[PDB]
Amino acid sequence: SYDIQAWKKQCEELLNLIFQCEDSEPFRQPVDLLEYPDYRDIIDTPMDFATVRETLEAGNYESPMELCKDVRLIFSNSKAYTPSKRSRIYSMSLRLSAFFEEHISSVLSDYKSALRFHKRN
Ligand SMILES: O=C(Nc1ccon1)N1CCN(C(=O)c2ccco2)CC1
Repeated sequence: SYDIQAWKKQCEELLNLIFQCEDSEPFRQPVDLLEYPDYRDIIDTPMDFATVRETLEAGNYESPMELCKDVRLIFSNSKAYTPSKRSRIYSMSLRLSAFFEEHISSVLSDYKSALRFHKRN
């Protein structure tokens, strides 16, 4: 497909699948500072899947690369806030990251291919 717009619905569907994963539940809404009072000492830019979905639905992503950067920030924040690489919530992040990367690969490839076809002449 050379459809330059198709990534948006493909990302909406992938976010729906991520919301059906039990592994996403800790990453759905902005982190709880009352539970994790040091969190914002450690993490410069909070990110969560509800923020990503709202940004997409507002029309405030230009490309699936930008959405991918925010989703990867959810996972780097978990890797950097975790007190242990054997932690429950951290291990949930690693499985969910593998699922996300498996699905986003085609979305990025198709978008970049569509843009190259648009600029072919
Ligand atoms: O508090 C939340 N999430 C909430 C709170 C209300 O809704 N979602 N956390 C998820 C993100 N997070 C981690 O990545 C992590 C790694 C090791 C321990 O925690 C900190 C805890």
